[PDB]
Amino acid sequence: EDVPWFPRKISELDKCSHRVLMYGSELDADHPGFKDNVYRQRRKYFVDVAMGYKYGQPIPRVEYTEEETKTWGVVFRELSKLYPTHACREYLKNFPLLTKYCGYREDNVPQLEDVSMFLKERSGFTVRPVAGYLSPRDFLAGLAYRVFHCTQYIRHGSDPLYTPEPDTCHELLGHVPLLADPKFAQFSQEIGLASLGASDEDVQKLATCYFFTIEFGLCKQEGQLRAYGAGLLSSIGELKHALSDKCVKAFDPKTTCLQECLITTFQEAYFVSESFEEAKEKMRDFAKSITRPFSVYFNPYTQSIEILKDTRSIENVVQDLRSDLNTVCDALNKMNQYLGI
Amino acid sequence: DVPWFPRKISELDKCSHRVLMYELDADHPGFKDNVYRQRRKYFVDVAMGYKYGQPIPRVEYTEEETKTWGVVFRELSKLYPTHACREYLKNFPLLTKYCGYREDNVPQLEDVSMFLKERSGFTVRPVAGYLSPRDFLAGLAYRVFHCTQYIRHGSDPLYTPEPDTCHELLGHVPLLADPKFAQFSQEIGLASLGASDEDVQKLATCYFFTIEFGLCKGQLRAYGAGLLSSIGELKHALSDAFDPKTTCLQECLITTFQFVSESFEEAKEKMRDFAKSITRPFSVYFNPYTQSIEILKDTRSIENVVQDLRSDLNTVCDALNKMNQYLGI
Amino acid sequence: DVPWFPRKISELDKCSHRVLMYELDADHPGFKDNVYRQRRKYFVDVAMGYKYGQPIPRVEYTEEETKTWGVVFRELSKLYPTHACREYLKNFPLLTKYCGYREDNVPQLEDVSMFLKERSGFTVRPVAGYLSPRDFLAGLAYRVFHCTQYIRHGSDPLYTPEPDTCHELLGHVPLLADPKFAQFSQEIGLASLGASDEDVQKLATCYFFTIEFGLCKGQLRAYGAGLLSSIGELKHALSDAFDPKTTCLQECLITTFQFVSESFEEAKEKMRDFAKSITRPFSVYFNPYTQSIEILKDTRSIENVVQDLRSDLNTVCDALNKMNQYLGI
Amino acid sequence: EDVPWFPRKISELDKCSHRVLMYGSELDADHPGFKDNVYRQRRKYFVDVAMGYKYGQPIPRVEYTEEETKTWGVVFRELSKLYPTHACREYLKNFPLLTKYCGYREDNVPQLEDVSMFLKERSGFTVRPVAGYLSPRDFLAGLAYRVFHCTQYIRHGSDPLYTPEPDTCHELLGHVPLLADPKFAQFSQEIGLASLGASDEDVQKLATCYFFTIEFGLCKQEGQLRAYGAGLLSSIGELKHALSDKCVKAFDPKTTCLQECLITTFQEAYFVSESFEEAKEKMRDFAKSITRPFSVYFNPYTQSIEILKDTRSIENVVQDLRSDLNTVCDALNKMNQYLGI
Ligand SMILES: CCn1c(=O)[nH]c(=O)c2c1nc(Cc1nc3ccccc3[nH]1)n2Cc1ccccc1
Ligand SMILES: CCn1c(=O)[nH]c(=O)c2c1nc(Cc1nc3ccccc3[nH]1)n2Cc1ccccc1
Ligand SMILES: CCn1c(=O)[nH]c(=O)c2c1nc(Cc1nc3ccccc3[nH]1)n2Cc1ccccc1
Ligand SMILES: CCn1c(=O)[nH]c(=O)c2c1nc(Cc1nc3ccccc3[nH]1)n2Cc1ccccc1
Ligand SMILES: [Fe+3]
Ligand SMILES: [Fe+3]
Ligand SMILES: [Fe+3]
Ligand SMILES: [Fe+3]
Repeated sequence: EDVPWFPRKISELDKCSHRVLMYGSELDADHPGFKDNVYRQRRKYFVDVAMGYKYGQPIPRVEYTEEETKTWGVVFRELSKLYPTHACREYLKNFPLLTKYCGYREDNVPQLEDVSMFLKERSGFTVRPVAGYLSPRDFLAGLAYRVFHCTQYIRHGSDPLYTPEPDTCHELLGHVPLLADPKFAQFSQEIGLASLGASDEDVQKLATCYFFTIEFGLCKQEGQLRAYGAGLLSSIGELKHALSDKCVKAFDPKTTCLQECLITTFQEAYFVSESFEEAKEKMRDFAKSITRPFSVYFNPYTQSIEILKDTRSIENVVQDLRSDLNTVCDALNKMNQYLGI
Repeated sequence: DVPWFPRKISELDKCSHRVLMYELDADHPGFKDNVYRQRRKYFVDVAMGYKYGQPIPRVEYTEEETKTWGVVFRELSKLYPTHACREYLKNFPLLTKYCGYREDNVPQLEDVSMFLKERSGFTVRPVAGYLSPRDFLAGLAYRVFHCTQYIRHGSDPLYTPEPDTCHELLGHVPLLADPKFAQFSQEIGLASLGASDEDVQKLATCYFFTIEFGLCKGQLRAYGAGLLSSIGELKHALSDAFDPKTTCLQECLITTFQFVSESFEEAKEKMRDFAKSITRPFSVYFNPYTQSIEILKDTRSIENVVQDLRSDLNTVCDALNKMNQYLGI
Repeated sequence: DVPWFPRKISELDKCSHRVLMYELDADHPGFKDNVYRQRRKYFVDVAMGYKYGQPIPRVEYTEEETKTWGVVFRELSKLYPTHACREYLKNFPLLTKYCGYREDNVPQLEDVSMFLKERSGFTVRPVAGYLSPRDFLAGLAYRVFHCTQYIRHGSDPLYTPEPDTCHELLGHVPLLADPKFAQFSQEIGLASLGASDEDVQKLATCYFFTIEFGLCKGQLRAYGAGLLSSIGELKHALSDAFDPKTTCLQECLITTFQFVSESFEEAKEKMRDFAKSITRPFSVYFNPYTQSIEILKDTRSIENVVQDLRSDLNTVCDALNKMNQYLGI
Repeated sequence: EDVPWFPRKISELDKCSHRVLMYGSELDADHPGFKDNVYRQRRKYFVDVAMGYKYGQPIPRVEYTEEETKTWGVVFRELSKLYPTHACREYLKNFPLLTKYCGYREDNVPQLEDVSMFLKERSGFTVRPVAGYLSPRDFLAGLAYRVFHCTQYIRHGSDPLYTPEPDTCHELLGHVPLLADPKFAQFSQEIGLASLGASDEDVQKLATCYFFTIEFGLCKQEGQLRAYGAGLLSSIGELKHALSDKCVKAFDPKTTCLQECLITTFQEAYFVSESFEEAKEKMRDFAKSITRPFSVYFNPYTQSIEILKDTRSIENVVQDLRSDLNTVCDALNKMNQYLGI
């Protein structure tokens, strides 16, 4: 096959995790911490911890500094005020659970290891510390395994409200709460699976889709508009605007991928899904249209990718689907058996 | 309302540690050899030590034990090409390649466990002692196999009084690597969850007659783990049908010598049918993502299963499109 | 490449008219009674006349024939509560209510046919004579049952030389009204399509042992159509297992007296399994909307089946939502 | 149940067919045939033929007059010119088949009985002559059984190009060709099934949806815009405009039902579906949202409606779905068996 390589077992994903195109140690010219050498040590320290991680090892716990904690607290405190009225219902349900089990409070910074075990029990997702920016191919590859790569560093203390870069605050307050949702999780994994062995152009179609959904997504819950995009949750200024008076469009994959992603500017438009079950099924049809010589089936038992290119593997799937339907019948039998319905 | 069973993988630790019997009778050679008894408590102590999320420990290489292991390893091998099912013979060379299965070495459960998880999703955990049939089968529901870390006494390699590492590694593990056998075992586990004790024993008899001692066939081969472990019975078994309702009834004989399965897909669906007859207020669906048990007692839980099955069918459609797309077929 | 079989309901007329035997032997009382022979050719002539899309004709009410019918109708009735499966007893009173099934009347196939189409989708068409097992089973694939319009001679009501209206109406029809029995019969039909002759006969033996003469059971009852027709054998049958592969082998005895089916859902899936063993280059899917046969030999045809099955599952989901919505369950 | 009555067997549909709210005999004040008493006899004649039809009878053949035939010919001739370039691909494939089997030519007018047997073999649909306008409830009820009610009369000969009323030309050239499509057929039946036992407001939501899809629908085939709506096919003036320079919107049920249907005026907007399989699945999700105490399953064997309100009927469906999946496996087995794939 002439197709692009993609990890076919969970252990192979480490290759993706470590292909860092730009390390966190590398600060851009206009960055606030660019002349702060105390800050740089921390960035280098976090990069090193991430580089040391390999599959099968517990996610390392790190002790945050006091100013970092205050920085986290400031972000945590300000965003909390806007969540009751700007966050989606899925976000609201999960967030208190995080306070109880992951130490999600103003004076404490959660550990990825805590969050990972929390996520694995509730939605099957896990987190990995990432040393820096990855190729969209390698990043989305992680999603196929329900693995989210997280930055472990804190934004510069100079201005807590603003960040030009993803940080642990963005990871913890923006992404994690909604990753816990089983339906949101399936939706995320669909984007990942779609990328596997796809062309670069298709990958970046998916990357754009991810950007306007996971990063900046709005969903209508109970007849009202709420935000579920992680970027929106992290940014107070943008979050206000997203749900404010004045441009929203329905989430359609084919239409959405065309748009351009802006880092500095408030986004041109914000897309909407009635539900994550809708987004997952609008993704799984889009995934069919993606060009590749095979389809992919995810085996959660062996944590590997099955390639569906012959009738043998396909029937095997169908046979499985038959047995599972038999279990559905059992449940319906028992339900009639015990409730007379 | 119903007998408690673990609903998360982490809750399974409760099952592993409920050991009815840890303790050797007069017949066993253990009291006779004081040195042997000292080691056994250590292996028992380690099993008690084990907690979920902890890598399986690696034992000290003792050549006397290691020498004993070698005898069993070599002797059983001559028999396998002649008496074992293809699935065994597929997996055994791989065990030699990756889990350091060799005559002079004893495999460490951590190696074996990581091997199984990649191939069929099974993992093994060391068990302190004999478990209730309820708790043992509960592990199977999670594709967790409990193993005995300790090795039999050196006095007689051929004869074994109780299950040992040689039995678990040479009898069970090669078959636990087969995805369909794995699905078959889990069905027995799942069926037991929240069942009446008697239903559980019925299942234990089924398990005994298939997983521990069992045959499949256009030739006849042995797939029973106890058969793989025992040289004499294995010959007898091939020397001069599987229906669960009928099979559960027959008695289990510990010392005296005592079914045919076409394939494991058969044994998995003739098991899943048996599950319906089992008395409980719910059906069970296993969630491999969260490694937990879903209880199907309402329409809400049932629908999400069905919806999931819908999506999986769309993937089947995608595969068929692409197949036509590239081969015109 | 494979033996031709009708792929549309309209093509089935070719099958109906391929009559090997229309013609009475010396043993039959027909030559002896010249009057009886005159009527029979007329019924044979009408069957030949029948074309698809034409309402079944209604015969002249002849009291001699009608009187003969009455004897069979009343005599068999005493036996049925004692010897017939519940499905028969469900349908028979309805036949009395809607198809003018009474002691003094002979039902007209058009009435019977319209009754069956509402309840199980089956229809009946008059057949001129004995058909090839291939063509007869082809009708079953379309849920079309071929019937003999003519009635047995008045000399002896109890004894029947060849199938007649009494046999078709009192033996077959009450069971053709049951949706699951209907699905079961169609499976036999579908399996035969494009099969080798020998596979076809194997199926004919299966059909003979189930549809014509067959029993189901926590009590034992007769569901065979020939059994319902014959007073003596019916008693014998209940007096002092169904596996298709095993069952096809046993010989069919015309004069001498010669399986148990739990339910028809069983007999339908133990039939559909037998279909896989049958040798052909395709599988068959029946399209009830266009009343035609789909041939599954490519991914295109297979996918559309799967997609359809996806939509049907969404309906299942809708039902479950509403069920929770209204009952909180 | 307090729910509105709907036919539960195919024979019960006759009640729906004969509830005519306005007969064809009744001509409106501005109608072109309003003072033509030769025309009125024909309208009354067609109404009478329709009233005489009952289930199980062959659809009566009628002999058309010469001026009617010329009128049909004129419509047939002019519309043929715009089909190669305005019609959808599904329309184009079917139309020649109609010429060969249903006598679809300029000098002949097709008989409903011919068309019905044609449709029944290819997509399971049948036609019924209808005496006049039906309630949207009763009309859609027919679709649930894949039965389309057709007018059998010809528009006034005064002006063949224009008609304020549905006529046999509209039925034959607008509706029938696309009804033959198996996928379009399933789509139509979904609208029908959805209406069964629904509220009046829901019914007219569906009626609006039907209007903007079946009557005035545009579909994108092979990257180009084509018309599949029956109204568009019948009307040359509108058909030109529908695909012309200048307003099109994507077909969404929830959005579409809100719009108003105009008889005289060119429609405000025209909706689009990528395919009929898309429209069917966008309908079947909309059908879930429709309020009723049950779901409906269509039994094509007995031509009746199953009510799914308990676990017994639902399992029975699931069991059926299991067996059909077994057949899928057989096909895949045989395919590997014979082709090694
Ligand atoms: C699909 C796009 N995309 C990609 O192609 N590759 C990524 O590595 C990536 C990513 N997206 C995010 C996470 C992320 N969150 C954001 C919030 C606001 C703006 C950009 C963001 N990127 N990452 C992780 C990341 C990003 C920058 C620095 C460290 C880690
Ligand atoms: C279903 C019966 N059954 C049970 O109810 N509970 C168990 O704990 C169990 C078991 N079966 C086996 C393992 C096993 N392998 C055997 C081989 C031959 C004979 C008996 C065997 N039991 N075990 C594990 C075990 C058994 C004895 C001592 C330590 C561990
Ligand atoms: C599968 C065997 N088989 C076949 O191969 N071809 C048939 O045409 C056929 C048939 N079986 C039956 C009907 C039938 N009912 C019976 C009852 C008792 C004994 C034999 C019977 N055949 N028929 C119909 C028939 C039989 C004889 C005279 C006229 C019509
Ligand atoms: C769902 C709307 N709708 C309804 O509620 N009831 C209907 O009876 C109906 C209908 N729609 C059509 C058929 C039809 N084709 C049209 C083309 C252009 C304008 C109106 C049209 N109605 N009919 C059939 C009909 C319409 C008018 C006169 C005779 C027969
Ligand atoms: Fe992000
Ligand atoms: Fe064992
Ligand atoms: Fe018969
Ligand atoms: Fe119309």
